[PDB]
Amino acid sequence: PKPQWHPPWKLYRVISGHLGWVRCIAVEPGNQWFVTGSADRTIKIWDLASGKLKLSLTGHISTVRGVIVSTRSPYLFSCGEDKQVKCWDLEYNKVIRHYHGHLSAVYGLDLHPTIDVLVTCSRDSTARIWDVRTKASVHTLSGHTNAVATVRCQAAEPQIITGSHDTTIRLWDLVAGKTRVTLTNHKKSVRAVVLHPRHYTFASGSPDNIKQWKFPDGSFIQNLSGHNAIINTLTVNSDGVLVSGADNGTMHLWDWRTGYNFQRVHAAAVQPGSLDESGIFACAFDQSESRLLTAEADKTIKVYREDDDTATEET
RNA sequence: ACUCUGGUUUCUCUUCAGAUCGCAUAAAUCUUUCGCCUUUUACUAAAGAUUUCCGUGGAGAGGAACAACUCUGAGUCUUAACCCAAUUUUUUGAGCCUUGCCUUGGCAAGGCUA
Repeated sequence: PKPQWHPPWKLYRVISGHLGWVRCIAVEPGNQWFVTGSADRTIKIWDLASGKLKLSLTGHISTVRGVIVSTRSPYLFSCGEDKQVKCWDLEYNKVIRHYHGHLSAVYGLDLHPTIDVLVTCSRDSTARIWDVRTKASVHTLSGHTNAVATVRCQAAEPQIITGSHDTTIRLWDLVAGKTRVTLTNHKKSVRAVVLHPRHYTFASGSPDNIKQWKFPDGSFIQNLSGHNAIINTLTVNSDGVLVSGADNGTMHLWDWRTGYNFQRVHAAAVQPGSLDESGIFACAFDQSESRLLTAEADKTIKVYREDDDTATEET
């Protein structure tokens, strides 16, 4: 019945100036600074508090495909097209340590909320689990026929998952040095993954359809449908809305507990004359969900806020 | 002056040493700056953080070798020649009477002495 009065989401600010398409995005836990991985081979750091930037990081051999912010230490985990995934120490204005064992480019990375480990989605299809602070590794995650698109993990029951290009979303149980289950729900390769604040159901998406699965035991949740396009990313916020970024430039906001999405957002972020098909590669919800960082292939990061209006239509 | 207490070198194991410098203390890795450079290992020389070698120090525990050598804190740690006490204690002077209070017993006060 579309309950809980889904509020409309609108724009906040526009940002540009990057030398290449923005592959990844991340934010500080205290909303002090922001960072984005880009196609320009240099790790981008943008402080968005006033609309400003943060710092220009260099030394990545290729475009950074992912980054993470460690809660315990000021070390941002780095992952890029150079197959070298290196957590960076920012305390000295220089890196922490460079992880090894990835046979090909790392498509993703993640950090465990409790134990210290490094997760990676490696285009070799290998999802790297690493005991990290010791310079150690942990275990290698295999079984995906194609490359791993995404990676997610949690300190709860062995929820581990790696989105795979093979159309079967992978589920790993890491605790035993093992796996969890094979998810056949997605009919095509799933390029989207999300973790809802409800924490009950793991979220995922694919260009064919979006697959939400209620876990731990192998249960599912719901099949999100109605957005047909290549799905670049899926991000679930605390208000109950999950924005879905696409390579075509259509970001569809999601009402979830209502069973269907909260918006269909079609907007043109296109930069100056070079445009082509470039869409929004990634997006991030803020801590208070007052704005949404928009990272697009046009090298434009646009935060999104709302005008505080009544609206609340239905269909 | 009596008695109970009762010691030195070496070899291992387990902890601690972001230490007043572990006195004349070596080497490696990475983020960069630089040197020369035809690519690499080596390599020129500065910063920072990550470390290993030769060491080395403190505490506790387990051994042997001369150990019967000596230390130890205390415990009541029992001695006669000769000259001396006018500010501290063994050569050093107190008592009586009267009144009031207290159940008396007793206490307080004043006076008397030679």
